[PDB]
Amino acid sequence: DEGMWLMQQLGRKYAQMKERGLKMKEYDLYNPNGTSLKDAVVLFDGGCTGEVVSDRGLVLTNHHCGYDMIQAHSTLEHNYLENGFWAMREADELPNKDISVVFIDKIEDVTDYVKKELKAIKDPNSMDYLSPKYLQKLADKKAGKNFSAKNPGLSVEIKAFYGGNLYLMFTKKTYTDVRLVGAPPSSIGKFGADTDNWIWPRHTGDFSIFRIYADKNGNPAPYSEDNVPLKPKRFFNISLGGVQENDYAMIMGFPGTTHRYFTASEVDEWKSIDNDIRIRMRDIRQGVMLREMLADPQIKIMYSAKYAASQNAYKRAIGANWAIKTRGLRQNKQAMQDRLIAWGAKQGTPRYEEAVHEIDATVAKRADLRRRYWMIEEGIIRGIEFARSPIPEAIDKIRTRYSKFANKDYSAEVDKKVAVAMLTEYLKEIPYENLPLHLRLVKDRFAGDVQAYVDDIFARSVFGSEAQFDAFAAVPSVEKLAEDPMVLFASSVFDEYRKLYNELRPYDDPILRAQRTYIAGLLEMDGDQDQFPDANLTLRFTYGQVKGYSPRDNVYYGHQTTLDGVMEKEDPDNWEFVVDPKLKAVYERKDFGRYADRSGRMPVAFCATTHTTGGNSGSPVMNANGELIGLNFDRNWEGVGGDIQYLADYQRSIIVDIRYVLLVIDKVGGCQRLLDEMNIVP
Amino acid sequence: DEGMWLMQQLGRKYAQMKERGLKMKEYDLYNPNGTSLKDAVVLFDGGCTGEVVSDRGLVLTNHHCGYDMIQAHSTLEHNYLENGFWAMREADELPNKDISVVFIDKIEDVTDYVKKELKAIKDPNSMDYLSPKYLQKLADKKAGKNFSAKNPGLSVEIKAFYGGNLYLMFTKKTYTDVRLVGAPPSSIGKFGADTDNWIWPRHTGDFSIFRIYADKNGNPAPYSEDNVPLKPKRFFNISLGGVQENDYAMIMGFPGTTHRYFTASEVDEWKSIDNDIRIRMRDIRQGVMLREMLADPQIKIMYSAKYAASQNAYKRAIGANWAIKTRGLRQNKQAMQDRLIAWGAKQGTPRYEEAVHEIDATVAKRADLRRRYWMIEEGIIRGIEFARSPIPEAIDKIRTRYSKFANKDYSAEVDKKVAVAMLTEYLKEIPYENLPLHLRLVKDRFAGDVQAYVDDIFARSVFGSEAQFDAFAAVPSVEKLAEDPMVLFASSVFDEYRKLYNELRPYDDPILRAQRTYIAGLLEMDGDQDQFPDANLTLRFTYGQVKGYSPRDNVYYGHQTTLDGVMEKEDPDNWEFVVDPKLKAVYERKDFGRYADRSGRMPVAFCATTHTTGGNSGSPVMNANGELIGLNFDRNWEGVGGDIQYLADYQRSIIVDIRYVLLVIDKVGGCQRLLDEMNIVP
Ligand SMILES: [K+]
Ligand SMILES: [K+]
Ligand SMILES: [K+]
Ligand SMILES: [K+]
Repeated sequence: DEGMWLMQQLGRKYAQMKERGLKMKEYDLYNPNGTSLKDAVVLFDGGCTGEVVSDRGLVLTNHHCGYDMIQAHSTLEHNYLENGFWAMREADELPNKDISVVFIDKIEDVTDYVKKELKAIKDPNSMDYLSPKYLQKLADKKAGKNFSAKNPGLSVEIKAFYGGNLYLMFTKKTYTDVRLVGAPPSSIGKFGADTDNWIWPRHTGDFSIFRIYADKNGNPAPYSEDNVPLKPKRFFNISLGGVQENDYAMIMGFPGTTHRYFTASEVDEWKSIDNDIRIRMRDIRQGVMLREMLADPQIKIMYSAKYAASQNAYKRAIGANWAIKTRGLRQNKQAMQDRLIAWGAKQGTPRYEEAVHEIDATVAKRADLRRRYWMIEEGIIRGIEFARSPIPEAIDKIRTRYSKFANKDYSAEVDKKVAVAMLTEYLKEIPYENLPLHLRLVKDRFAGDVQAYVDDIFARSVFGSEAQFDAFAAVPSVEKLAEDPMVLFASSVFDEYRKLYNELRPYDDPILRAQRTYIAGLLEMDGDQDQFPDANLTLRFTYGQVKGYSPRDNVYYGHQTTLDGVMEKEDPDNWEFVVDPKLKAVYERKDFGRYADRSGRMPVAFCATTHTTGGNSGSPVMNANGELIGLNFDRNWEGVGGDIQYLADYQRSIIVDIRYVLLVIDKVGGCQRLLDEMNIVP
Repeated sequence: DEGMWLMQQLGRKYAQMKERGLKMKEYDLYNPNGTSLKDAVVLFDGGCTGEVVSDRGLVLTNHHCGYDMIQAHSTLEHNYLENGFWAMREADELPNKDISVVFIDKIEDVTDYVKKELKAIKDPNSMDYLSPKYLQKLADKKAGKNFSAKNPGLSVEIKAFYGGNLYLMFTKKTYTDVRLVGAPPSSIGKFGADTDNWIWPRHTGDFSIFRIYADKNGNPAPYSEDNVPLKPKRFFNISLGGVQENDYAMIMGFPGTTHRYFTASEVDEWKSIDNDIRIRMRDIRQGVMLREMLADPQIKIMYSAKYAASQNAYKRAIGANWAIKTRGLRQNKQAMQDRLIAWGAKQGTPRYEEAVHEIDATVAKRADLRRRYWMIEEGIIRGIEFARSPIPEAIDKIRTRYSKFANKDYSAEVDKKVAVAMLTEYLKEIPYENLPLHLRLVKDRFAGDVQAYVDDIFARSVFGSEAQFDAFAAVPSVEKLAEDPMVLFASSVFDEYRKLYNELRPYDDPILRAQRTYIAGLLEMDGDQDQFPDANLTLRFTYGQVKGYSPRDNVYYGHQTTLDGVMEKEDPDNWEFVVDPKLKAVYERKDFGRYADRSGRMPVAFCATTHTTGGNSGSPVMNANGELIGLNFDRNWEGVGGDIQYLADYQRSIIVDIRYVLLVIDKVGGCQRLLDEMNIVP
């Protein structure tokens, strides 16, 4: 069900959560002064969520969240990334550089304190009410001096909610000694990673395992051999009971951004500039790359990862544009704004309408700039690799940047072909007068011939090939460098990119100010029960049910995938559909232990109507009694519009069944000590 | 449910059909001496099925069955193919050249008569028992002389069933004055034709309408303005009641070929030679074409139809190979043969085992020939367009064939690129000693360089370009013609193709003889109740239920598609997903008359567990009471293995809901006179 709720809103949502099946007492889920399930959720390394799953500090998160650490410890001698990793004793758990888990020790509503302090600011249009610097100076003041002395490992932060109509202060407890314990092989962790990105059904065992280490008294400590496992205040019990269609499910984690309070005009802008441009440009770029990768095996090797990273946000944009076109997103925001405008007229209060027209007017005014901005960023800055060629003892410094640019995955021939297709589109859309200066040479010097222009850049640039770089220096002429067509291209586009960004930047603030007023209206009118605050990287809960959906006429996706699905998808030639041979043998023997359903089918993943976004990677998924039933890892493309409007009949969180995580730990890892330390319940 | 049953087997299947829901009396469906529903089914123009749907001779069949006739009557002035056609009076119904509908007036079991007559044939290995000539001489003898004089429009034919263990005689009544009445626009008739070939869900309104005209007494007559509508003996009532999940459904029509009695060894051969070769070669050819069509808009125009025709059997082979790999087809045939072999040992009868080993031994022996045959047919004869370049007043005759070969859809550059890829694969697989002679020049004259060889063919052939043809004649040297590299290529490959076909041909007869014995065993052992005779282009019935299925883990396709599905798929830029504007407006207004379900959803198509194959295009689909509920038009790719082994959990007939046909006649055609003449019942 809809929304990413504040902990403070639990009481407002409690009735609704019970209607959907919640059996826990409010206090056991969250409370302000004691121990609750909230104390088992962590913010894992800056973005991801994770969860404490034993009384000795074991932490579960996704495989994609732990990927950097597993990769850091991997060698060709011990390739943990391909094979998995299972530490067979606590002493073999691997420390990690520059890692953190944060617990949210305390949350406090400080809206009154902040609005009082904001009264000193004389200027009515100051943006200090959202300034991270200013809010932290308020935080530090409220926490008193000596705070850090009196509270090992604690810190404070104030954040704005509801466009600056509400402020919370969080007290955070940060551990930096977090050690890798367990990871399945990549074939399991990344099963279908690219082809099935944003797809349900899904068959990925997307998990990894860490442990929080600390001092003898549980205080945060920097890494040392004398640190011991944290004995946490609360950890999750692990359910073996599974899930059924319609079962209650809930998630806590740290969603990043949403846009629930867009006006109709911002929706139109989001479609017609941001999404349309990303779609057109990435389709061009992807289409040339693909053609090259198909034609040449070595180019598939060099480019498949740049190809997949492009497709990631491309797919998201397609899905968002689909919702706009088919699910009524613009109309929903139109109705929200017209409701408040009728209401305000009746209250004799014109400021809500004026705020909506201010937003409208700013979006209208910035239109051509924004379009130019997106065209250049999607078309060139991201789209053409040689846009990031180097710009000027110092030759050795230049060589380093050249080497990074023309690295072992770079093909000058692919880059030229990509550039020709992207610039042809860019030049059709951007008129001569608004071009980055160097691109005026297409008309002026090459008579409209984009292939000739791009050919010339490579023919004469000292960065056009290694021998061209080697011959340049060798015999540096400084002199040649100042006329280099690549350098002048690169400089020229980044100069236009920069100047566009600077002229657009100021248009943000009027919109932000009006949103304060807009959201204040909405909340006065209808209250907060069905108007969640936009996500802002802070702890939130969401609740829903275990449920499939219909993607299109006469097709249904159910709520649960199985191991039978993995084997169906098995392809030993494609690295993303490789099946691990120990998991294959488990399947052949039906060696499922107590983790399969009564009918002998082994669950892999499930989906639910919870409301999640980027930042909910690794989030624990709880059942009606708060026991762990799964780990959140993706969402379906039909639901990406849900950052703007939740879609009950389409949006799903995609979740790894905790029974499958246990299976993999047991039968693939053989890591029995990790099951015995968890509290595994019926 | 399984099988394509003889009319004569209706009594054997009757109990089973009633268990599935049939409420008709046996006699009303089929009987030997009176009127039954069988008298409303026709064999439409040689291959398709159709059905009589009024007391004035209206005939329903598929749009793809009627396509040639609609296309024959179409002009740029009156393009009936794009717009549809609706004759607003009987006098405006269009006659068609060289068309037929055949009714099966009588069927008679003549096995005894034929086995008696076969006793004259002295040679035990004569293939006369399956010879169409010989069986027709028996037919004519049995029908007496003067048969055709005493029976206007009647003819007789004998056919072999069950590998020559059963013979039926049919008396056929043939009408040649069959006029086009009604056709939806192609956008409806062919909605998704290519992209959704062999796909369920499906959204195609695949129907057309004809009328049988005859003399004043209902006798067949050649076309004349004095002919009148046939007043048929039986026609189908049309149901408006629709279908629900699990409803009984049945079909009669004219299935072509099946291979129910394959041995395990024939299954392995079918996979590893016929299907593997068609898959590899067509994937190569398709992959070069696609690359070209993507690169050039004019090449997409010229080649999309050759591209789709290749994909048609390619897709079927993929689906068949999928069933072999995942659905146990080889094992089913192994078990059938080992059952009969244990049985025969117990009967003290070794001839069933010896028959199975004879088949085995023939398949083994022909293996390399068959492989060579398929390689050359898929790789070159079908795969390379210039293999069918011309082979030599007579220059004008040559020019005609050249013009057909190098027509407005032919690209020499595409042809060369295709040829290079196909010959590279062909030459890797076929050793020098077995090559068509001209292809030995790749090794011998061009040092392994297939691009140089193919380039030379085009450089020097008088068929390599129009100017090259024009310059040749002009100045014919005969002399140049006898050395022409294309002519010598063409001749060379057709010579090898021919010689392979001739050496393979004789291997068919031992297999056929052993199948007689093999099937005789199977039928002695288990009887005919669950062992249908292989399809042989004769009238058969099949029964099943209206039911969806699961294609893969966690996905379900339901039993019924709707108009909502058409609109979801709408793409005005792609000709196959164009939605007709009158159907679009109908949808927008929900102008569904009495044709939609109680919930306001308008059905388009449904699927059922009946057992169909090629030749069931246009087959009537009946409900429990024999009323028409739909028109069969395709089957799903998961079920194409069903020609060898029926798959209950996968194989479906794909059927146009008769309520959608009525909707289209009414709201798109405006052809009310066609509804008023039908008998439309609740
Ligand atoms: K994703
Ligand atoms: K987001
Ligand atoms: K088909
Ligand atoms: K067939």
